[PDB]
Amino acid sequence: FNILLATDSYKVTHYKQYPPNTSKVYSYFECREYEETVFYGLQYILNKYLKGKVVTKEKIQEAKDVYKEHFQDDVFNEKGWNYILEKYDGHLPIEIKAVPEGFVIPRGNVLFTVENTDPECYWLTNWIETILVQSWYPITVATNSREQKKILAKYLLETSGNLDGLEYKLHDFGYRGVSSQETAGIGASAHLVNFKGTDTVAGLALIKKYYGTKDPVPGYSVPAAEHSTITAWGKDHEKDAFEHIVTQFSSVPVSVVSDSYDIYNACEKIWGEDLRHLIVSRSTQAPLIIRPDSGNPLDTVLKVLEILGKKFPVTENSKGYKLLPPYLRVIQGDGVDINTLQEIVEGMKQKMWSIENIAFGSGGGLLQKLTRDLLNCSFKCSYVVTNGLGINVFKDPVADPNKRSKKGRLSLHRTPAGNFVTLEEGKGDLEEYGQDLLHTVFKNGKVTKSYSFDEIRKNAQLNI
Ligand SMILES: O=C1OCCC/C1=C\Nc1ccccc1
Repeated sequence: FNILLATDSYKVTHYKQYPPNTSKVYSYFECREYEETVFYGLQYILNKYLKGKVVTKEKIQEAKDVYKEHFQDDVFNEKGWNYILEKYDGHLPIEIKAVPEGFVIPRGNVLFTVENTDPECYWLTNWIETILVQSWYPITVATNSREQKKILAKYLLETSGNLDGLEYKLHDFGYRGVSSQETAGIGASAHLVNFKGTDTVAGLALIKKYYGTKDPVPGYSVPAAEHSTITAWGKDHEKDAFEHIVTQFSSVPVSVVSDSYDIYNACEKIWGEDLRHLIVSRSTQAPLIIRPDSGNPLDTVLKVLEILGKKFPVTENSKGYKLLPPYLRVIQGDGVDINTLQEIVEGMKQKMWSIENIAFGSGGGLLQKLTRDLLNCSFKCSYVVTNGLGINVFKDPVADPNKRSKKGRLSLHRTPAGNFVTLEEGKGDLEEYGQDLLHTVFKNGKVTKSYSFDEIRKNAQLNI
């Protein structure tokens, strides 16, 4: 990894563009006006890419050679980078102040600030914008996952009277559906801020290495079938496949994909009749989890529940909602995103089915179908020092008032009613509000403040 080659190309030319005599460039990150965001992921980026000796004579020579060919000209700031190498043993003369990780902040508030600590390195602040802006992804995954937890919490409480099993209601199936191995780990870890069920193993190592938990692992899974383990038995032997799998995992929960040929037939005739004797004998701690995987998500769920309700003893809970026996549950793991999740639980409630009957699996919808535009995650310069005088800087496009940026030195405060406010133009220096919620997390190549994954989880908790 070479930090000199980890920026947008045009940034290589920006040191020549700033006003002459600029000693300080101060920039901030916000999710511009999903009403609130989970702040998560910066700690991973600081440790992996920004801390320690990030500059070497070899890295400078390597970058010089690449940029000479890439621009077909000598534009690369070799003097500036050689200065950091000689003066600071290749450590970044940068200060990063950030809100604590797991903090739930309303939109349009400062989440972190970046500034150079040496006047010669005025250009460094925005050089590292590209690396830092990538924190949009764990922020958005964590925020979207938490919003789905809010929907599940609302309907589980309404249909059952409690939140039992809530942290296992949305399982991460997204490993194959993401753009890379690195994305898989970052995304899976952001989902684990809110839930405990994951199939994306990559998230486990990332948490252990960069955040840490008191528990041996942050996430869990159970044995489950896939189309290949069912279809390898042959079309006429689906019953033999099901019997073998539930017998191999007789004492643990087991999920079985039942839609290879005909989901309604598997529920009614295979599970509901032929293998019913292997289901009713199961423990409350080892249910069979029927998994539909195609068709209209809501229509399939309701039809599967009506079939199961007629083949198995259904009870009515204290809220008047239908509950399957404890050895039988359903997992819907196809076509699940925040919109369809809401349609399913609302459809179940209208048909008097408790949310305790169902769990969800989400792949692409959870980890890939998200962009930086969803929460409007943006990094902009708000303050510069030129000829020793500080000036408030901002953009305000005529055609888009929503793109107007904040001015001057920023701070985040608790209001008297306990909400959040971002103070602009260094107004935080007037002690009219409490202490600034931003802490120095990075300074001069060192990580100065860290959070464990348990602290993040506590900070990201729902109000309910
Ligand atoms: O069905 C299941 O029930 C619960 C345990 C995991 C599981 C399925 N996992 C999965 C992973 C990646 C793609 C598809 C499914």
